[PDB]
Amino acid sequence: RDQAGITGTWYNQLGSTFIVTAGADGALTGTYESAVGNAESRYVLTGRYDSAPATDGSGTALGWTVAWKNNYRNAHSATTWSGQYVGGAEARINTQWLLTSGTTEANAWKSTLVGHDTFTKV
Amino acid sequence: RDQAGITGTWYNQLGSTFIVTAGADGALTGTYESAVGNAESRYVLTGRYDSAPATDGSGTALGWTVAWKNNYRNAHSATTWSGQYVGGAEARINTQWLLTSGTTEANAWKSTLVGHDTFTKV
Amino acid sequence: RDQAGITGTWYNQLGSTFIVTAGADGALTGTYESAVGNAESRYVLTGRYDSAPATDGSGTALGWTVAWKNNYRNAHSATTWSGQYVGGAEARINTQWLLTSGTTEANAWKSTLVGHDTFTKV
Amino acid sequence: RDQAGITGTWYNQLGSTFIVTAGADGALTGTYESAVGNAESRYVLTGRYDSAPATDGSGTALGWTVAWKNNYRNAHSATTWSGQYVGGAEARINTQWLLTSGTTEANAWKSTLVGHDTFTKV
Ligand SMILES: O=C1N[C@H]2[C@H](CS[C@H]2CCCCNC(=O)c2ccc3c(c2)C(=O)c2ccccc2C3=O)N1
Ligand SMILES: O=C1N[C@H]2[C@H](CS[C@H]2CCCCNC(=O)c2ccc3c(c2)C(=O)c2ccccc2C3=O)N1
Ligand SMILES: O=C1N[C@H]2[C@H](CS[C@H]2CCCCNC(=O)c2ccc3c(c2)C(=O)c2ccccc2C3=O)N1
Ligand SMILES: O=C1N[C@H]2[C@H](CS[C@H]2CCCCNC(=O)c2ccc3c(c2)C(=O)c2ccccc2C3=O)N1
Repeated sequence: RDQAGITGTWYNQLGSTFIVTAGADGALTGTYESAVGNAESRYVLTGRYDSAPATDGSGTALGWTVAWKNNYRNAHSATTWSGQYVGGAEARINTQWLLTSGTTEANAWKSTLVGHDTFTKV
Repeated sequence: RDQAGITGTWYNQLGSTFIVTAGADGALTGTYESAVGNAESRYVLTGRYDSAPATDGSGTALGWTVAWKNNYRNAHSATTWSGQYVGGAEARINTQWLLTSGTTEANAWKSTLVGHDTFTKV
Repeated sequence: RDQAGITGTWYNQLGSTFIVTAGADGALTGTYESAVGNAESRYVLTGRYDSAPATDGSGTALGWTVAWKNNYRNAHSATTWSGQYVGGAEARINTQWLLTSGTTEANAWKSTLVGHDTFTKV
Repeated sequence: RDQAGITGTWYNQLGSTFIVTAGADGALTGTYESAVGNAESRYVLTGRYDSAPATDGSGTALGWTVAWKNNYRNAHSATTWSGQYVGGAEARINTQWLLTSGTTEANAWKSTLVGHDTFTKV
């Protein structure tokens, strides 16, 4: 599997830092530090990955969540990243993400941002 | 907070069943059973929620992930749901989701489905 | 085809009004009036639809765009709706949408909202 | 405005070709040729852009639609791209997109792909 390939420190195009441990069972646990937004220091993350991916050259599906509350700040929001790990000399995690803020019902139509992050080991 | 409001069994518009425990610290843990797709029985989920939401009538941001591997099937894919819990007499979890499949690099452009699920307690 | 089924006035869950003419060639032209956001009166829309859909009970794919500039306001943003028309006694257009604002490069990560609108004829 | 900056031929990361004319009034018209998918030759596109963007360094919001029917093929689907044009020496159009296929109601949950394309003039 890709437990060893996924475990470690990853960096996205914004300079954010994603530190993760992949468990043998499919668990992802770690911390996230965003270079942008209403965020400071590390936030807990948890997620899941496919611990027995296909053997045909396909990537490894995974996802995780951060709720943007820690001991320093609370942005009343959560981001989920959904994507796939691609191994090899220039390994990457290619993701799309959804960032939902708590809103009133009147403002729920503008609650959710969407974007895409690519994580590398360098 | 909404630990007690979120903890329990939820059902979406497709007939899927979302069983979750909210921890005092922001953790979400539980199981998901999809009424649709290449899925059978329960799958592990994990996520996060805002354990100290705003007090102005806003919803409570949260997200979770399921990797679609269990002891029965492996769809080589993962879904993340990002959304907000809205309390009250007809409590709901309103979500948008991203479902990424592991793909070859040539097919990565068609790796990710997007949709929206509303969960109720009934 | 669904030229006659799509042409006319549609209303979404927010109270917005979508007035459209479907051309024999796949064109969509009309106006949109949003019940929410930094918007007033009607805005031009244009789009495309599948003018020869499948005959197996599938919906009819379509999409359109509004740039949120008219003679009254300019929100420096554009929404695209992507979805499908479903005919019958309770015809609907089920959509997902992406609303991008012009931003500086530093803020591009938070440029795009995502949501979902359902349009009915009533 | 950016009528002259947007008008012309653009290429994305997949090798697709986007040929567009921007009108003084906010119109986008042209053709799209996809390097991937169930697509051959050129397809009509139409969209809208902000013809009076902010002057603070922000990008120019725009969107367009392609229904994937032409004289050669019909994929019973439509893509909308929502994004912003960024001018300068290395001008770009940064987009996110939604690709909806016509589906039966039972399959509507898996009707829509999401992705991101960056277009350059080179
Ligand atoms: O590494 C990274 N960093 C970024 C990406 C995805 S997570 C993100 C880092 C997130 C850090 C905590 N939230 C914020 O600061 C934040 C700032 C502004 C907005 C929101 C959140 C938000 O919810 C929102 C929702 C709906 C309409 C508008 C808005 C906003 O205007 N990748
Ligand atoms: O309760 C629920 N159930 C559903 C929603 C969101 S999770 C979903 C249940 C998911 C169950 C496991 N996956 C599947 O069966 C599955 C079936 C078909 C496709 C995919 C996955 C997929 O990745 C995909 C990605 C890119 C292009 C096309 C495709 C597919 O054509 N809410
Ligand atoms: O009928 C409808 N009405 C609505 C939906 C989809 S179109 C929408 C109506 C749109 C009317 C013109 N824009 C706005 O007022 C507007 C207001 C607030 C925001 C934005 C735009 C925006 O871009 C944005 C982008 C990124 C981060 C945060 C933000 C915002 O906070 N369906
Ligand atoms: O330049 C480009 N090219 C690409 C991107 C965005 S447009 C795209 C080019 C599109 C060309 C016409 N459609 C296709 O061939 C096509 C192929 C496979 C699928 C679909 C469409 C689809 O709807 C879909 C929807 C829901 C679940 C699964 C599926 C598919 O598995 N940028």
